[PDB]
Amino acid sequence: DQFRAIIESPEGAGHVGYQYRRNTGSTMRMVSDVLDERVSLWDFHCDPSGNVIQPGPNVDSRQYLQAAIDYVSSNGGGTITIPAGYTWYLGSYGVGGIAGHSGIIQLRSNVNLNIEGRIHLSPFFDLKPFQVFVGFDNGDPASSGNLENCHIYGHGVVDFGGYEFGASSQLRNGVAFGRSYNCSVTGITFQNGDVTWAITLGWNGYGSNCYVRKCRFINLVNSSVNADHSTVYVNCPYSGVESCYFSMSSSFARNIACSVELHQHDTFYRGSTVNGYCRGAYVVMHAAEAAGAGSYAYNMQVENNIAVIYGQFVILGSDVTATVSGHLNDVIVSGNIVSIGERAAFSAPFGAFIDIGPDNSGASNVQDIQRVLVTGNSFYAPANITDSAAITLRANLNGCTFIANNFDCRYMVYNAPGTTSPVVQNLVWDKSNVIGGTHANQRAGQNLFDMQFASVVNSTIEVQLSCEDLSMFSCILFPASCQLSYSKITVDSAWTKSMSNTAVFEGNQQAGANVYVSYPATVNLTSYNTQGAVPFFSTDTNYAWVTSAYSLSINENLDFSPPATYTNKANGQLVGVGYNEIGGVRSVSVRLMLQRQV
Amino acid sequence: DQFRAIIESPEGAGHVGYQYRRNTGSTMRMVSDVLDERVSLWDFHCDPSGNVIQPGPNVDSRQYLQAAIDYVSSNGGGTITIPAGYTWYLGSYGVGGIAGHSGIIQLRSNVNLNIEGRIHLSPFFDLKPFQVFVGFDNGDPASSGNLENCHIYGHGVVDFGGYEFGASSQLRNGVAFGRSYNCSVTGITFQNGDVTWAITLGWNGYGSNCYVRKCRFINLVNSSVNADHSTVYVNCPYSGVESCYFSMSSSFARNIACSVELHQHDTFYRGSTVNGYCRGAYVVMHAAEAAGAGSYAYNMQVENNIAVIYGQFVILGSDVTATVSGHLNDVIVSGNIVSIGERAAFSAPFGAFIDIGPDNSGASNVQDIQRVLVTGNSFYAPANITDSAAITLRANLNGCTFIANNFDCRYMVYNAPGTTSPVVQNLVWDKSNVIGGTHANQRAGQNLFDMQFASVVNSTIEVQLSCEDLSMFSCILFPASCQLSYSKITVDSAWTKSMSNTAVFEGNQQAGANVYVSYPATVNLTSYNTQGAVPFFSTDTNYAWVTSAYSLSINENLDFSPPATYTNKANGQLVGVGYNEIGGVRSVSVRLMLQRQV
Amino acid sequence: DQFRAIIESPEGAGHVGYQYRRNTGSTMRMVSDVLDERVSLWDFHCDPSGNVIQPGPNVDSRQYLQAAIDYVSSNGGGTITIPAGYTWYLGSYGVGGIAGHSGIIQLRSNVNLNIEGRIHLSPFFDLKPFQVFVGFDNGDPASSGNLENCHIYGHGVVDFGGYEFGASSQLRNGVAFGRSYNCSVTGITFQNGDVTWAITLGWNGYGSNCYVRKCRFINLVNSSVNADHSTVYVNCPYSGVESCYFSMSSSFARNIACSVELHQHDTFYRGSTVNGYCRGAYVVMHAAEAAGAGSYAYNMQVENNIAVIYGQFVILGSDVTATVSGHLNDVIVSGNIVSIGERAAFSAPFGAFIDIGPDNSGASNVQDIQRVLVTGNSFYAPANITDSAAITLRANLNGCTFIANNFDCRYMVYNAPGTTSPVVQNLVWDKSNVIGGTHANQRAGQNLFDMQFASVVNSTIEVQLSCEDLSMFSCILFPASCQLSYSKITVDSAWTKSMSNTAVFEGNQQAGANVYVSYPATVNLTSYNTQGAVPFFSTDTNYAWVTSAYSLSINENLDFSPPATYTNKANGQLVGVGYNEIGGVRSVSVRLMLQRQV
Ligand SMILES: [Cl-]
Ligand SMILES: [Cl-]
Ligand SMILES: [Cl-]
Repeated sequence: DQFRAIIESPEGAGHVGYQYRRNTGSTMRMVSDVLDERVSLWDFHCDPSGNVIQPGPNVDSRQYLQAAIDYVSSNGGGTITIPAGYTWYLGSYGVGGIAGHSGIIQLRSNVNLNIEGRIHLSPFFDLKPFQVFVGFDNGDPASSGNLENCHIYGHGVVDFGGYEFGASSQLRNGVAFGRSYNCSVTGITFQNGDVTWAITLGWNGYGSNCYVRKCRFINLVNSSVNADHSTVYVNCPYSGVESCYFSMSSSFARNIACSVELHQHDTFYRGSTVNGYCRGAYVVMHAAEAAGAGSYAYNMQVENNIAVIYGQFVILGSDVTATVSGHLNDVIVSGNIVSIGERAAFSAPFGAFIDIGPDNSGASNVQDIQRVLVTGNSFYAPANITDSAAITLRANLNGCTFIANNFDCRYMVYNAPGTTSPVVQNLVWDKSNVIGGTHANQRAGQNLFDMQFASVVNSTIEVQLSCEDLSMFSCILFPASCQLSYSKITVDSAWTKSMSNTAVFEGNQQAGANVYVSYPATVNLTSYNTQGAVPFFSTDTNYAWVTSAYSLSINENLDFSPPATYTNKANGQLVGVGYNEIGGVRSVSVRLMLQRQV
Repeated sequence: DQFRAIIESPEGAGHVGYQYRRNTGSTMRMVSDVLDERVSLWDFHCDPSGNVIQPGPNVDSRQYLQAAIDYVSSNGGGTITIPAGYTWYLGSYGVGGIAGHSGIIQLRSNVNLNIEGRIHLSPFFDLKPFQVFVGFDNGDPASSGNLENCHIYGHGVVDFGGYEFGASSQLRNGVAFGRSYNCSVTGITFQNGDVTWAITLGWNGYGSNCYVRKCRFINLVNSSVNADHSTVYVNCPYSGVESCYFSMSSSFARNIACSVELHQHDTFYRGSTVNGYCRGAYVVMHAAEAAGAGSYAYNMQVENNIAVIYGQFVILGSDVTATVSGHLNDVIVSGNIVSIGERAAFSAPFGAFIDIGPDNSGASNVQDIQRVLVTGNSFYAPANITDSAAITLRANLNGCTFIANNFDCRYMVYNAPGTTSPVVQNLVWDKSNVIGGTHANQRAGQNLFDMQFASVVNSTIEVQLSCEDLSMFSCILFPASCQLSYSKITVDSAWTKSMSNTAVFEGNQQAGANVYVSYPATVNLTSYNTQGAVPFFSTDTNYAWVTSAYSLSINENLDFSPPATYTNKANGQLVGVGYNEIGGVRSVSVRLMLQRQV
Repeated sequence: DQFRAIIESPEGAGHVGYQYRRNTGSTMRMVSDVLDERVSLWDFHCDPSGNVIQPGPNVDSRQYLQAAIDYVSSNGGGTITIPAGYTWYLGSYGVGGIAGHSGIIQLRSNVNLNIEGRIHLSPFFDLKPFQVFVGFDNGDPASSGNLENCHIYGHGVVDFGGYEFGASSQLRNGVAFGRSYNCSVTGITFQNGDVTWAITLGWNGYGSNCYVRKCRFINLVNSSVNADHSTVYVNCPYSGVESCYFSMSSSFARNIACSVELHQHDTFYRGSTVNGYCRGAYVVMHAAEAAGAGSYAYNMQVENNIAVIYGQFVILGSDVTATVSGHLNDVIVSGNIVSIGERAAFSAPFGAFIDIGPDNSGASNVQDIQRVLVTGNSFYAPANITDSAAITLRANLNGCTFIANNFDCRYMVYNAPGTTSPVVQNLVWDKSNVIGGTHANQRAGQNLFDMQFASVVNSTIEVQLSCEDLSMFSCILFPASCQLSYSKITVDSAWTKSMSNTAVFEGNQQAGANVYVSYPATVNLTSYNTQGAVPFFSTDTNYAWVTSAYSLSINENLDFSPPATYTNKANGQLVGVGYNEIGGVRSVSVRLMLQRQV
């Protein structure tokens, strides 16, 4: 039977006619033509005889998936389905350009992957480096062509097989898109591994419009060998992460894992949830990555995320090379709800909402960070966590503005004494920042705002308490080593009546010509003997810098009243005019708001 | 013709060969194999003879859809398409585990539903309870297995057929995912019903990563019989609702319908639009639902939503059982634009942006709600709506912070007199909250901040007006029954010059040792006869609590000037030193800012 | 061979049997039936003989795509795939109802387009108007039926072919959905054109639930002929744009292009990135578009966007017709990070974060704009850009509230002198707005807040500097032509000690009965000769409006002290009681905070 032979052969479908819904106005097609409108891994997952091979732990599907990608690429692109209901194992490295990146699969432009099933790494990869999907087409990224219009999506899973790193110097990634333009990962679960990154977008600023959306990243650090982990590394502009879920359960992740890094301009991290990580996001301009999009990381957004972390939520940085200086500016951090998870004090990296960090080599004098707006966020750390701050300011800062946040942690501004001595400019802490009381009574020997810096200039710190904490040493303290100029420092009187110290200037810095300061203090006064209007003067002479002061105490006397307001004198005394109904020298102790130029 | 018989039989496609795009490197497949890569309801919507049955109002498609789900489940999962261009009717209950939930269809793990057509409930369900899709596999949820990786998506519709409830005690749901992990509904329109919920995620904290995105919910309450409605009920952590649309047209919905409830930690409600509902979202930790994820609802986000409602936007709550206490903390409500739709005063539940509500049995002394941040929202209620407040504070509150909102409604803080007497702690109303003027001139006999509580502690109320309203009785009023301690209460002077009362303390609570207060008042003063510096004293003796006061009035005199500032005396008089150019007893009425410890 | 003939004919697939995965419980189907579950352009892209035609620059695919849409529509809807790996060219106009709109393709209800390949306009369209996809079904939109449930999505591209406009009066659009309900565009790249709009949603308020998500719009303006461009025009309620990318490279776009317009209630623009445009979004209620959804545009959201623009970020407007008055209210602008790109001063439309604009004919006295909340945004303009303002207030304003923003540009509030004279009501500029220092030293002859208005009422301007700028003429200036009443104007003293002018009232408006003002000034005082308590009086008589004043200077004297606080006298002098330790007339120059009713 000749016709039988033709129909049963691989060309059979090309001899069965078809017309859509019997529409005589439709194209006269062959069944093969219609089936050709889709493509799956099954169309390439065959032995050399063309007989299909079933996937499984005993089968390496790499070559077949590569063949599919290669073939679809040469036809101008399309979408390859990785079928649901099966697990497809990868058990060897790819070859060519991706070899230099320990690549398994090479992605190609215009070839999308619809992962509905599961992709799983075989034991071959135990203790070895790997990059599962690689978009570079040359071992030297600088010589690589671009990856364009490559989208990975579906309800499927990329499982890294649980293998630990073999050595800390190794690198592992899920999707390394390369010099990627209009590439994305959507809907995929990345799980069960010990990797450096799950997804990297771009290369040294080369790339654009790359996005990670609605993905899950689960348990991607599992050993002490893993040197560092950032789940999504965004290294091209006009790119970002949205509506993802990141979770770690390993102890090690709490010390080394960060959910996202934003390294280029016009990048974002929004609407995501993080649990079990050390850090939320690094927002940094590394000068070594400035080739593709310039040396300025601007228009950076971290918004509307939810996190439980053990270290720092947002870490800001910038650094230089011999010929390039990195700059970070125009950043917004807003609408995030973040808490330091339960842990012993000092058992993980210092808890912080914002960290101004030193560069990779520890340099704290190379940063150019400014025009950062931190607003409308909530931060919480349990009362026992001494190492928790709204901002750990450890390197030079050229500007950061805090407005309308709620910070409930040990410190508001902090830098460790005897460590770095940052130069701080344009730090603005608005009075609308609400300071929570979880750490009330835990602050013996501590300063709420601990200004351990070389210098502070053009800065504003408006301290507003909302409950008492009589355990703290001071609300704000400037060591003698910290220069302060052209700045405004105020401590609102509410909840401070019983505090011994409110603002402390160990170098008498509040006397600066362009320092604007106000804070409460207790002052002893005596008067002359005169009946009628009579001056009261301070006993002490430590007020030569005071422009005015006013009473914060009642006067429990009938026969006299001290002045409501005071100026100073050349010798450093305060002086005001009170009233003696009857004559006599008076002596009183009063709580005063001391003011300088405000 | 033997070959003809084989080809025309159901095994025919298994005898037609195919090779993708004639690629000799591709798998030699049978047409049947390629068609097997997809599956639709048509593959199971047949009579016992295997002859296809057309769907319609006269056909019950339930058994066929169940057969499809069951079959795909046993093959490890996949996606079943519910074809476009047809309406598929359901007209009977399912059986087994879902029977205890009035279930129609039982969902199974890894089996997704791509609903492109319409699913419609037949009259069989009129006046009866139903749950359209159920993920539980046992009548007892505590004994049920988990539903994993189940996604419902598409451009289709679930139509509840418009049937009213038969009785208020009945329950109705669209998708009850059960103990659901990685389940979602995306893109679907749920419409035309009288239901309790459209979608429930999780069960008593069991579940994770469940999401409702880009769905529409239209007219899901239509009768007086419906007891309660919440469109999406989120009862598992790490789950949420994003970019949905909720609309009701029925009068009944304005009294009973809420768009979302968030019941577990790390849940969110963002970027959605609501119209015609009573309420926006309940954000509550019910102790009875604490089994799967603990008794703390933390990291709760309500952000960037748009709403027109008739009752309350966000309702906060927590309650206890005999052995479990619920806690709600670490909540952020921000970026929402909300208005109370046009309605007569008192014709719907009391209008509010935030409501601190009593539990289901009316208890107002069981709540543990704190660390709530409400910032950057806009709220509006038409001028006639007496029952409108920024916050209705009706049950115990342990903390809530308001910063940088615009509230344009009748009351800022309100609790009805003669009802509950909440214990309020850590209520912070920052001065940056802008109080709109829509209700100006409508406040006869009313207090803008009506502090009808048992006690207020560690709280801040900084009242800042932005226009005049001389109709109000006071800006803030504390009844004698309200204890006040360790708190800051201030009324800015702007727009208050002509107000008879600014802050009113009916129990003289402003005299508290740790109360920090300032507000304007008019005070009559007289002076002694002395030429030169001369004291002025208040006629009245109601100022024993005042630490200082200063003039808010000009002095229209040449021959004397009253003091700019004043202290007090033991008898409760104010006293200051003014100046008589010429002697004579003086008498003046002055507007003063009265201050205590500020 | 009869059977061969049947199988090879277009009816062949209808004679090959199939049963899903050989399941005897599945439907006995024909291969044709299964293939009929999907449909693509290939099923209609054939010559009259039914022989397929390959697409290309030489082939007009319009008629074939229209045939596909028409056919699928008549079957109750479905999704037509536009295949990947091919470019489909359109080279002629459609006919019928869409002819009046220069339409190419007519969309139909329930017919979705999955664009995976590329759609490209042929040279036929060079210099001509066109609307690529049109949802109207009648040349007269008022007589058109509705377009419902039409979704365009995929990884594909709509390329406008780079053709310039032939004339400025022409119009061009990508997708004009018409009276559109539940329509959307998702994932598509629109590129390479000179168009008026890329996408229009709704028609004069008719429509609902239309969304543009995850789309890219690249280089859609390229000539001087193009009169105006707005990429997405939202003209139906309950609709919006989310997570899109907009980029222009042409010089012309910097002068005429806007990314989005929001024209109806309950609309939004969120999470998008814009580069190279003149403007971000117009948020306007045009009375001429009030038919479908009323004359009020309320619940308008512009949130969490990132932009580099050359003109104005958000432009607010409303206008009237003979019988309809437009109103704009209940708007929120928050979480946006925006910068004016590098450009010469005055080389593009005046840089602004918010612009209150005149109507299309230049009218500035027809607007009804109120209840606008601008919070938590960051705005930056390089130092050379004189024409940069937080708000350019050029038309009547009934309310706008600014809280917790960071504005780093030349002006905070600005209107050009000698142009319009707006009536301003309910403008609130909270003290929590942080004023950046990029323009410090560039403000010679300029007023930071330049209040060039006819009148200001019920407004608040709380100026808070965060660094010095001694170049500016004043912090705030009211010309004599600007009435001011029932308003609060304050200038915080920090960074102002060396300023010659702080607040300037050229018409002495600070003396108003209901004006609440405070600002620093230098005042010369002399005293009487009296030993002991002694009055000091100002030499000048310009303080008849001052209610109190206090010292902002130290007293570098031992023998006397001036008063800490002052009142006034009828003749306009300040007066206070100081102290002469030793007698003698004293003369001092002091910096004072002058206060009126605050
Ligand atoms: Cl200084
Ligand atoms: Cl107290
Ligand atoms: Cl006035």
